[PDB]
Amino acid sequence: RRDWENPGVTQLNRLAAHPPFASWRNSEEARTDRPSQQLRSLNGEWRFAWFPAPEAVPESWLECDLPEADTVVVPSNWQMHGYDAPIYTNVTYPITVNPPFVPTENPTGCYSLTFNVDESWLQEGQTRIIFDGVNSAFHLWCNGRWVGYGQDSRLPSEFDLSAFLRAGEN
Amino acid sequence: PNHPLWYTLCDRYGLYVVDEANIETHGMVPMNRLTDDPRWLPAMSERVTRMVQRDRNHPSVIIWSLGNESGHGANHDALYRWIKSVDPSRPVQYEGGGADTTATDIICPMYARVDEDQPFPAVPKWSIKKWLSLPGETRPLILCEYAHAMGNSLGGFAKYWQAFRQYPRLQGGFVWDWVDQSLIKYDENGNPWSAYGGDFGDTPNDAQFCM
Amino acid sequence: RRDWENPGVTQLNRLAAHPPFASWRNSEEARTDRPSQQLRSLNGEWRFAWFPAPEAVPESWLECDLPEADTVVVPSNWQMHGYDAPIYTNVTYPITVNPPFVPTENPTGCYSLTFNVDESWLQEGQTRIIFDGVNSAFHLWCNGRWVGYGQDSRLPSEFDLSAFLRAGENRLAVMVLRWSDGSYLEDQDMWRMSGIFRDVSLLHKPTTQISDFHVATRFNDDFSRAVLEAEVQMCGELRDYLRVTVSLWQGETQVASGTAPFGGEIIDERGGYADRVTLRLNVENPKLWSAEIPNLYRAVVELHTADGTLIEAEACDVGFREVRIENGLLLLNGKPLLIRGVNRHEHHPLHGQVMDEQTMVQDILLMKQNNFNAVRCSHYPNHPLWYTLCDRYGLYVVDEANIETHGMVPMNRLTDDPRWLPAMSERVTRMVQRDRNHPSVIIWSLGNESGHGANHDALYRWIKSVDPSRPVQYEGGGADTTATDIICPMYARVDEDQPFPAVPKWSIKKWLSLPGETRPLILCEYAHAMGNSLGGFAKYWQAFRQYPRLQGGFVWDWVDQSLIKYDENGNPWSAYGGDFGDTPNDAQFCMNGLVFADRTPHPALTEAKHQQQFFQFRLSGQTIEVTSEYLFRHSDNELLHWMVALDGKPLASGEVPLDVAPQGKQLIELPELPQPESAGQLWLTVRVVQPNATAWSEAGHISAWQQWRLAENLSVTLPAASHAIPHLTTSEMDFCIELGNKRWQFNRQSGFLSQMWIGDKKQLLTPLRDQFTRAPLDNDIGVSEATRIDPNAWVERWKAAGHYQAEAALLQCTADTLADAVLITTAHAWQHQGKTLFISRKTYRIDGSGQMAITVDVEVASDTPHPARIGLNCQLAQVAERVNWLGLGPQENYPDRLTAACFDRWDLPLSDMYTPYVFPSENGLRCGTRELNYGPHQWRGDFQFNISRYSQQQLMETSHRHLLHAEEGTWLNIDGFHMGIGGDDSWSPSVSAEFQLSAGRYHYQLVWCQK
Ligand SMILES: CC(C)S[C@@H]1O[C@H](CO)[C@H](O)[C@H](O)[C@H]1O
Ligand SMILES: CC(C)S[C@@H]1O[C@H](CO)[C@H](O)[C@H](O)[C@H]1O
Ligand SMILES: CC(C)S[C@@H]1O[C@H](CO)[C@H](O)[C@H](O)[C@H]1O
Ligand SMILES: [Mg+2]
Ligand SMILES: [Mg+2]
Ligand SMILES: [Mg+2]
Ligand SMILES: [Mg+2]
Ligand SMILES: [Mg+2]
Ligand code: NA
Ligand code: NA
Ligand code: NA
Ligand code: NA
Ligand code: NA
Ligand code: NA
Repeated sequence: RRDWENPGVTQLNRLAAHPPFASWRNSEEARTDRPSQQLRSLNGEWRFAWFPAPEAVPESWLECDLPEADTVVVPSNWQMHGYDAPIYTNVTYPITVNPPFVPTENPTGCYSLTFNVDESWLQEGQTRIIFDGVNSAFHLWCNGRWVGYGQDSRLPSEFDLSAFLRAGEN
Repeated sequence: PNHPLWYTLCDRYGLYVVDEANIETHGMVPMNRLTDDPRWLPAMSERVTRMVQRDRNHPSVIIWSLGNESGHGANHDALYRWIKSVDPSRPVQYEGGGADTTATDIICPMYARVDEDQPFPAVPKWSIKKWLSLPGETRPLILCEYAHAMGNSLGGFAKYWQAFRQYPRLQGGFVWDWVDQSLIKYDENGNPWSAYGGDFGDTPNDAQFCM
Repeated sequence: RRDWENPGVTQLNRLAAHPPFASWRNSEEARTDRPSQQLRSLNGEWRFAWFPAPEAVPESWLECDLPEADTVVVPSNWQMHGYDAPIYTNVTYPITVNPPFVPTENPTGCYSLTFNVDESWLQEGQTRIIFDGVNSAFHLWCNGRWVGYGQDSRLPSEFDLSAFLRAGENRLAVMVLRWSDGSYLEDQDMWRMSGIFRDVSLLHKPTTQISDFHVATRFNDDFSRAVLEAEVQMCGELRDYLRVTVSLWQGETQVASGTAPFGGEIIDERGGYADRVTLRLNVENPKLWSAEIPNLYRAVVELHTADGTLIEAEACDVGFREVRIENGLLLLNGKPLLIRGVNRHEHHPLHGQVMDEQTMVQDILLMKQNNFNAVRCSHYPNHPLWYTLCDRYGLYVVDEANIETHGMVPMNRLTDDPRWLPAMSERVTRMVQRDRNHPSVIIWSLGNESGHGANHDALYRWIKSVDPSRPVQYEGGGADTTATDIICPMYARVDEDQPFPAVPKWSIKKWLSLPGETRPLILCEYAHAMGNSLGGFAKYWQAFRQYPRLQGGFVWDWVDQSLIKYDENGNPWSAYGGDFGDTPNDAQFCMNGLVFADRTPHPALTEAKHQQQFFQFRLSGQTIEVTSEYLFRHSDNELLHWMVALDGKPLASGEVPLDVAPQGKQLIELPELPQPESAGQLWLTVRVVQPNATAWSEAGHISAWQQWRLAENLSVTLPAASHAIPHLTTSEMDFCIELGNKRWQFNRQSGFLSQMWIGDKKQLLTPLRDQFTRAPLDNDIGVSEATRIDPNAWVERWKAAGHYQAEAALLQCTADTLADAVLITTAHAWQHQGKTLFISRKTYRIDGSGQMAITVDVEVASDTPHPARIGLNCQLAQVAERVNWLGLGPQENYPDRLTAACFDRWDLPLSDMYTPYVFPSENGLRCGTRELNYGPHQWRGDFQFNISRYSQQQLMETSHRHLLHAEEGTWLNIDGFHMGIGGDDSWSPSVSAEFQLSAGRYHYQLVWCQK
């Protein structure tokens, strides 16, 4: 489908946008704007592997960690880690002007994370994942299953993971 | 749109914010080739609508912007109206296409000078004092960008403020800009230094214009 | 991917929308608009296979034909071929409301075609396929390879096949889905069908081509000068030698021409469009386009080299006209329009929603012949040929986007959702890109019944921005929202307010002057012509003519959406909702037209024609004043005929040519009319005749008429005295009167005339009895159903009050022998559960001349719902061929719908006295009748009447006209008074107070005798 070369597809399975949420289960904690146990940060050390194009990504990556990947901090821009060079151009586009196509050599960043979820979250309620910023487009998989797609590098993209999570590690 | 925490801090510390959609097609020829194309209206609409849905409750945000340097296209007019309809509490502005099009409640030119006219074809940058009184014009004028602080600059900054204070409808502007976009690199000795366009093998590039 | 359950995907690999192309390779062919060898039609016999779901389609189908599949004609709706049933539902969606999902069992239509393609088409250039209409979504394959996907059932979907075709034979595979996320935006009140219902064709364009072009026409203050501006876009390599020449023609005479290289003016900091060029041609004293005079020019757009080598040419008909709203008035070429419109669906009783030129032309001719000058495309872009016909014949068009979400709750749940903006935007933008060059289109509409959401405002502004030459309207959310330039309510009444919460329908007169309101008001829908309807139609036109800002409306609607079915004997009959096992359904609500599905006129059409006349008249003494309502044309093909008759007997006549300038007046002095000796009322009738045939009418066409009562000489002469005296005979059960060869029998137990003999031959099959009810009209029924009853509907009020159950109870019955006659006096009381509903007191006086004078005085309980009628009825034993009467006619007319009818002597076959409404009801009434003749019988007085082979009881119990059976003899219903039929809408009481029978006491008299 090459959803990244079609302005008609800016997302797949993405949840509706909304104001800042924390799903407090205590009115006093909501009033004081204190932390919410229903809102977890996944920031920290993730697994990363750089590729020159989406076609160079090995299918195995969906099921298990790539032994060649490195452990890096997220959030981050991989150019700041040295995987490829940041580009500074003012007006002229950093790529050939030929909408809606992009270079065949499309630097691809494969991120992954193994995490655990609270028991109660698997039996009741809705658990969603939120990416406040991904430059510039991405596909999401959870436990080997495709979840969704999202665009716009400056707004949060949210997806429902309720039907994908499982007991233990994900 | 910025990192969510930014609006929180602006709400609490006190700073008026112009929330701007992630839409810039400066490199197109003409500049509005995509924004006047209905095929691109969907992609553009999400960048505007989803921004409003996310930040409409922040008091610091007092003005919505349809984006930047994408000329003036019909998509802008459609989205200008969408915002006006869903959130009448905030004026909507946009500089593309002449800074005073039908898609902006505020004359918001970039680098328009105080007394000197710049009669560019189709998109002139009139002296700001002159702009306010053009036949039929009644809107306020706030430069979305002015006083380009590149290197040893800001000469003539005082001229703007004198005009701002004298003219009621000249209500200020936003200096360009806050911080140099220089990046750190290290030499053979491990000593850090400030780098700009081209210092990463990136080419073509625009060198020091990022600062 | 299931793209048919994702509003984020309305298409895949589909080409950009554009005006009608033909890619002529010869300028002369482009000018004359003759066929193009570069535009092939793939219409004809295709291969079709039906499946319950896309998952049931065999993968082998993509490669080769399925032997199971059949050979069917395309375009077509597969429901019309019997593969599955068409569903008729009004508001409630035909699928469960759970966007963007649709039923797992999704009827799938597998269309395929094996065709030839000449090498020349593949050697160079671009070859595209065009599907003008596919309901409602589809995937496309060419030679096994997937091409694209498309949604929106009412606009063309195009795909480039250049890389998929081969020289020689090729095969197309089209999987059409009945339901899709697009269905949520296609909830129009009509039959829900599916399939490739519009044309399919192949278009060959050169690599360097004209990809788009827009024509605009601006004028000076008095329209004596104009500038035609044509923007042209090209695709392919830009070259300094390329040129575009736009030439304008009036017949074979070139009036203007402009040539230029590509490269538009600077628009912003990055330059301008190097791939565009705008040509500007001056036109002095242009011939202006209007529905009155559809003057058209021909614009030929030539893409060529500087040296003159033609690459390709496109063209279109150009109509010079300016549409604008100024000071609250909608103006066309500077003049305020009066919209005599009608809503028109694309419907055919045999072919479904497949349109053909023959039917389109038939509709337009009938429309103009009945004084309509405008049509609304309810509620989606029409077949491309429609606009061409309107351009040429002359009809104002409201082009409407294919967007209706009526079934949602609230109605704007989707339209106010930004997630649905993309899908909505394409239905609007692609319509505009396609039809913007048609002069007949004067107003853009954002859709229908989808409430008012932010998406409407965004798209309203998009159109205002891209095409300021046409106003934009939309009725959703109250008819006067920020998304409409015209107050365009549906079914708002003339004087009565309907203060519904949030979306009130104010009286149209009151709406115009609400604080701060300044816009013109044109109803997008009014006068719901469902069944025996259009009562009160004249009230709208009187208001339209009196109020400058009330500029008309569009009647709902043109043609009944009935479908043909066949009985065991193979005989065809008209079917409506539920007749295909389709359920839930909304039965007969699919039939609201002025004409039957086969285009035969309903009686209401003539009332519309009369009220929509373009000439108004006034009489003063011997002077007739004719006022023209034409805005542009002079009455250059009109002759006024006048006739004066005494009770149907012509006494004088003449004709005078009309010579009236637009908006002007003409005085016609009638010659002194010789006072007739005979008694009676003199009537003056005038009619406007078109001596010459036109493109839309035959010579002799009558365009308008009007009647006036002139001098009346009341009869004061006494009838010759008879030398005979009726003889009374009495028995325990009867009162019998004898006179010559005539006998009358009154049953003393029932109190009614049970029989009449002429030469010992019975004249009655059923006794003469009072009748206060009528077989309910669709307007009497409203939305009341057997399960979901509406206590407010007239029929429910009559039922609950016992009007249909009420049985006559004899109170008095006496006979007195007088000097020259016998007098029978009676009194009856109709009661229900102890309540006296009506009381009827009569006297029957039979004299020596054989005449029977009947005097009736009725009392109606003030607290019982006003009765449908107050009269008598009986079943005559005889069945005669003709019905002759002196009164309003010749067509069916009711109290609130009789302005079109004229008083005169009419004579028609009995069958014409019955109106075949698909859903049977009271029908065929004729009002203001002073004399009725049937066989040897004659009735005189001042009454309303209908006469047919069907009893009110049968009509009342029969749901389809084809199930009716002629009863023995003839049923005669003679009314002293009859209730109005209503029609402002058909889902709430709409009969105005002045037409309700609320007087409490009524009086009428009849004289029955033998001719
Ligand atoms: C290249 C200039 C003519 S356009 C100019 O460049 C500047 C660089 O700091 C800024 O980006 C301004 O916003 C932009 O208009
Ligand atoms: C059924 C009414 C409450 S809605 C009413 O139904 C009519 C049926 O012909 C038409 O479709 C009107 O446009 C619609 O508003
Ligand atoms: C009886 C007219 C309304 S028909 C009308 O007359 C016009 C000239 O006045 C033009 O000939 C139009 O084409 C024709 O339709
Ligand atoms: Mg995309
Ligand atoms: Mg879809
Ligand atoms: Mg509807
Ligand atoms: Mg002149
Ligand atoms: Mg009259
Ligand atoms: Na000021
Ligand atoms: Na810069
Ligand atoms: Na009027
Ligand atoms: Na209907
Ligand atoms: Na004439
Ligand atoms: Na009936």
